[PDB]
Amino acid sequence: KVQIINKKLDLSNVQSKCGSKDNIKHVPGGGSVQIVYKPVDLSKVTSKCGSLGNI
Amino acid sequence: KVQIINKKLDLSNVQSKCGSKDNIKHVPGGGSVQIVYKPVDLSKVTSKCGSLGNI
Amino acid sequence: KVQIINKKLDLSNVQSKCGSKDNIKHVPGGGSVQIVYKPVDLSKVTSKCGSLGNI
Amino acid sequence: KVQIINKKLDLSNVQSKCGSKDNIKHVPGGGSVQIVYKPVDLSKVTSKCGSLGNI
Amino acid sequence: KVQIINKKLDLSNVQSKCGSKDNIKHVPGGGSVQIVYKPVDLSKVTSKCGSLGNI
Amino acid sequence: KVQIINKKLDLSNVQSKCGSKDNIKHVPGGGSVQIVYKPVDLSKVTSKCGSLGNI
Repeated sequence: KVQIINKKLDLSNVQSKCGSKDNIKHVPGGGSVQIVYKPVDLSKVTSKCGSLGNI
Repeated sequence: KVQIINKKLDLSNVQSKCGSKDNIKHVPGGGSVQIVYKPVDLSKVTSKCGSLGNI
Repeated sequence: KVQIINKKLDLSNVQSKCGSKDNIKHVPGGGSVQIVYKPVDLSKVTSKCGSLGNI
Repeated sequence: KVQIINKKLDLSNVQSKCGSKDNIKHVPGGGSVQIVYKPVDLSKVTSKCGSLGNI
Repeated sequence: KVQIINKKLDLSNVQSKCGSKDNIKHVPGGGSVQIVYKPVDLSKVTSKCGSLGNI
Repeated sequence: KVQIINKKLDLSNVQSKCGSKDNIKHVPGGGSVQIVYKPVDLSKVTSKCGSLGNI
């Protein structure tokens, strides 16, 4: 009842200086094929909570 | 009842200076194929909480 | 009831200076094929909680 | 009497499908720095001379 | 009397499918630094001369 | 009377599928530093002269 066919795919990602700093859930997918069936996301993220960078 | 077929795939990732620092759940997938069936994400992330970088 | 077929795959990853520092759950998969069936993620990450970098 | 100084250069060339076919004197120099002092070019090129592609 | 100084250079070339076929004097120099002093070119090229591809 | 100084060079070339077929004087130099002093080129190339590919 679920049929997924990929035939004759030519995929490329080309990057020079694409650095990643201080991220949560960074998912770079340039030039990709992605097939997602019935996903559920109930995630909780709390990044920068409290007293930060004060003087 | 779930049928996934990949036939004749030409996939490439080319990177020079794509560094990763201080990340949580960093998942670079450039030029990839990804097939995800009924995923459930109930994750908890708390990165930078309390007292940080204060003077 | 699950059938997964990969035929004639030409997969490449080329990287020069793609370094990794201080990451949690860093999963590089450039130019890859990944097939994931009914994944459940219940993870907890707490990285930098408390008193850090204060003066 | 000739002084050439290059200081703090950040040069990049990034290309995906830039193929080269049937050329004479093809000199791609994207993102380059090039300094040429008193050049002389007396070259001769004859590419496609005579009887070609006739029916 | 000729002084050439290169200091602090960050040079990159990143390419995926940049193929070369049937070329004469193909000189790809992407992201390069090139310093050429008093060059003389007296080259002769004759590529495809005579009777070619006729029916 | 000629002084050439290279200091702190970070040079990179990254290539996946950059193939070479049937070329004459193919000189790839991506991300390179090249310093050429008083070059003289007297080359002769004759590649495909005569009777070729006729029917």
